[PDB]
Amino acid sequence: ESAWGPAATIAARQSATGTKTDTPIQKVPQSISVVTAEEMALHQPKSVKEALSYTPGVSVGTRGASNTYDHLIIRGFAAEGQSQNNYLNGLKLQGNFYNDAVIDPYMLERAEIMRGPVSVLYGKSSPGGLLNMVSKRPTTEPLKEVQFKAGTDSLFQTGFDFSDSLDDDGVYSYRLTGLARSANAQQKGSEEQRYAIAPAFTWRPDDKTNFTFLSYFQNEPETGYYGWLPKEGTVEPLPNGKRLPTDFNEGAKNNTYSRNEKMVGYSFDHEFNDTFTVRQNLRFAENKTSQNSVYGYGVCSDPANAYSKQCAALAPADKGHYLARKYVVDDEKLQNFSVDTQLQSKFATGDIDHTLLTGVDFMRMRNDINAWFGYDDSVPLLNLYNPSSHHHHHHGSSVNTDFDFNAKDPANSGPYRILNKQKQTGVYVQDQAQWDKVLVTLGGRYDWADQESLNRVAGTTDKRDDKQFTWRGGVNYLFDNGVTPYFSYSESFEPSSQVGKDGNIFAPSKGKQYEVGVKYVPEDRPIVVTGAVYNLTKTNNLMADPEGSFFSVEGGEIRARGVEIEAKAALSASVNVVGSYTYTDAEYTTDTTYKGNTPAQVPKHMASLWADYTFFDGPLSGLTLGTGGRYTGSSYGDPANSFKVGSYTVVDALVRYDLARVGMAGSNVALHVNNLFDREYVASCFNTYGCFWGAERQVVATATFRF
Ligand SMILES: CO[C@H]1/C=C/O[C@@]2(C)OC3=C(C2=O)C2C(O)=C(N4CCOCC4)C(=C(O)C2C(O)=C3C)NC(=O)/C(C)=C\C=C\[C@H](C)[C@H](O)[C@@H](C)[C@@H](O)[C@@H](C)[C@H](OC(=O)COC(=O)CC2=CN(C)C=CC2)[C@@H]1C
Ligand SMILES: CCCCCCCCCC[N+](C)(C)[O-]
Ligand SMILES: [Mg+2]
Ligand code: NA
Repeated sequence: ESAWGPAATIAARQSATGTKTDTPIQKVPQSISVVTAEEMALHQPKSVKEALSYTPGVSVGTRGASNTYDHLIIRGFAAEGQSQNNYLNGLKLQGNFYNDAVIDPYMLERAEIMRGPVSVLYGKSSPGGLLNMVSKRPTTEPLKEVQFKAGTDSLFQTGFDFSDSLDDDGVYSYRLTGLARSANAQQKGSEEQRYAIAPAFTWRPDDKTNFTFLSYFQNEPETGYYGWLPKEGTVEPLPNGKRLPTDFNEGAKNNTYSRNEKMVGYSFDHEFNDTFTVRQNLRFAENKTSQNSVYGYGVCSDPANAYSKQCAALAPADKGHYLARKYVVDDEKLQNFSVDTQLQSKFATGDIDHTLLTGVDFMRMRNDINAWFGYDDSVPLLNLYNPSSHHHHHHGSSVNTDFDFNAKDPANSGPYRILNKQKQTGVYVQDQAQWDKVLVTLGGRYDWADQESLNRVAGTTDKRDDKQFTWRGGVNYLFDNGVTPYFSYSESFEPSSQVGKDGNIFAPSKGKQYEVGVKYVPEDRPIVVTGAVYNLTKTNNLMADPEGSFFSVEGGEIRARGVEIEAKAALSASVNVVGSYTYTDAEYTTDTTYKGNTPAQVPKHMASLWADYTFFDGPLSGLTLGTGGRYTGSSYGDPANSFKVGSYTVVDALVRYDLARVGMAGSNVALHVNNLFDREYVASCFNTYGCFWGAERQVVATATFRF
């Protein structure tokens, strides 16, 4: 019983993000996780970020209390600059600079994460993995849902989800999902707002043809907090021995952040006969973003402010409890088009059944940037001596003062105007030959990644075309009792947008991974358990120039090797459980400035476990009680490994009551509380001047009704 029970467990056994063909998870020679709509509806995650919380190999709350982006550090790696490596419907949501798009989980059918190299099917990519969200689609049966949310910090949400067939044979059906949300962010003076509508339409002329129109529109007046805090006053105590309170805000009173998303496309598939099927995926999007932001830049005594006049103008002991600040003014617009066409050839060679995949992937991205950035001494200073049992106890924090984002002094600030172009075209081939219990996957892909940046201010143009090749091979020995052992080799590549000492675009970095493991996907039991160990290596990483030159040099190499185990299974008819453990060994293997160091923000040990319980007996029938905990190990807060952010464990709880016992079947009411013990933690730090307070205990009531 209960939607998220074995019904989800099993549905989650299938996926395509691993092989670009509908394969059962144990037949995929690579690490992959799946979270369902029922699952997401139970936990009510703020973003896809949380939705993946009980998955191994993923730091998902790195930025802490911020929700602006959906950045994930998978297996200790991320894309250059920390740009999202997020996919939607098999097509990438390409972004640039501060222009990345996000998707509300209320518009998703499910989310999936694939670990390690994946270029063999998607082209240029961060060695570590990629997230792939699936848009909600028109349903077979009717759906009339309205949802109401009320929570802390003045969180108020209201949305709907409607799906129906236009004819009685289902050849014509739609779906319309929309939500309105507004709330105050953890940090004083920050707000969050969002309006999203997803129009979808399906067309099934017959039973071997499907064309579904997928669109999304989202408007966000205010994005929320995305600032930086010094390790001094967060991880470590201030000279006065106190700390900045979790709701502290160091930006202007007039800081502003907005994102605009518009996209249309479709998912198509046609089964010609018994040996041929073809599917194409296309999407076009125009997204915009803007901000007027004052961010922190460490305390005056931080090396980063060695050249700060305002900073030196203070007594040597004050430099340690004064915060330096810089700013930015950004305006961006980008259009992104994508099409992936694939032909599936099903056949065999006597006991050698084949599944030949061959297709072409294409994409182009254009992002126009017009920003302005304040450097040293471009904005005031803040005397962090404001912890006190006042701003902690009483109104945790006092908003700061305004700030002139106009009249940009040529002395302390400057303009930034860039136009980036990106184009990628790849062709791939992959066969899945199963020889009765001996499934073997082997494929390849050739990519054409071409980039071109125009510096409107310098009147300069940097360009580079790359030509790469990646292949993957693996074998799964599917037993018949459940236990499915596997292993595989995999490659990945990622072009560089950086320019070197010579004035050229660095060569692409590459991903090399060896992984072995076993998967338990028994068919007679609603349970699934996995475990794997891997050795993933990225090469030609950009490192400091051997002789300090302001420019970087390639050659750097990093290695990440670890163990991941995931487990999901129904223990009774009312008790479900989910959990995983992650052991990550990330290390600098070749770097001028570092070496033997572990990159920042990546803990060595990671773990999480969750379980729920529903009643089908007494007056407490239909009552669901669930709870879980997420543990984050210690991590370094900078490449230099000069200090360390400590480990933490947050607990979440929910009480759901199946309102069906009042006649309203399919409707229910829930209460969710995050960080129950309202712990206080520093999520992570990317450096000494870039740390983030974790999320402070939240409480949300959710009334969802089905007609
Ligand atoms: C490869 O280096 C990347 C590391 C990422 O990771 C993080 C977590 O680590 C750092 C930062 C990160 O975000 C920094 C950061 O953000 C700073 N500002 C950037 C601009 O806006 C305000 C904040 C920042 C730093 O000093 C930062 C810093 O020291 C560290 C270690 N500003 C300044 O000193 C000031 C006062 C002005 C600079 C102006 C120009 C415009 C920039 O020089 C630009 C040409 C380019 O150099 C960067 C954008 C570069 O980006 C790319 O090359 C690809 O672009 C992206 O992917 C950008 C992007 C970053 N994030 C986190 C999210 C989305 C997009 C970053 C440095
Ligand atoms: C009909 C589906 C195939 C779409 C092919 C898209 C063509 C993109 C142009 C390729 N190239 C970059 C080499 O000019
Ligand atoms: Mg090349
Ligand atoms: Na295989």
